[PDB]
Amino acid sequence: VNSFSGYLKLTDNVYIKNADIVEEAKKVKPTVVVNAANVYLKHGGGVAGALNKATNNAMQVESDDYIATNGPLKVGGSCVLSGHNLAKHCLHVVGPNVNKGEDIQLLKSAYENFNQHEVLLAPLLSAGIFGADPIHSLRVCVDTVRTNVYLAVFDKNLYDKLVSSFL
Ligand SMILES: Cn1cc(CCC(=O)O)c2ccccc21
Repeated sequence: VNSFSGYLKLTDNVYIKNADIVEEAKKVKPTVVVNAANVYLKHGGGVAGALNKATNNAMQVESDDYIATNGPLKVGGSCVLSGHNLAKHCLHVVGPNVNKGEDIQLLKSAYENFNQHEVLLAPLLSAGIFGADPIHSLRVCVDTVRTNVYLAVFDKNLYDKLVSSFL
């Protein structure tokens, strides 16, 4: 048993809910929250910016030190950093950004990072301003992730469309 509440079950291991991932993380304090990051860990806007804002910029400070030491991530790659006040850990995962012309085939590689963690709270990768089709992102998630994933869908209308179109 875990502390996630109000999720709809999509498969054996994937759950979904219309929720603000920031508000969800604050309530659950999951072991792992997934940040939909970029390779520079520049949390300007979106989920990245919203999680970073909720940490009072401590996520960005930690991320800048990580990049100064290690250099940028790969598209499709990840790193584990602190969860600050939101979670034990934050798994920063880089999905391809369609609005920058990155290969959508890298989405599967991005989701494979989730398999290193038994339970995660996550947004849909490569959605919103990354320009991928969220329906596709959910299909890749279900077909790639084998560990238990709790997906927070912010957009109400999108949530309803993801559920009603899910095969
Ligand atoms: C990766 N990513 C996912 C989302 C989540 C979309 C949603 O749950 O509605 C998002 C929103 C704004 C900017 C980037 C975003």
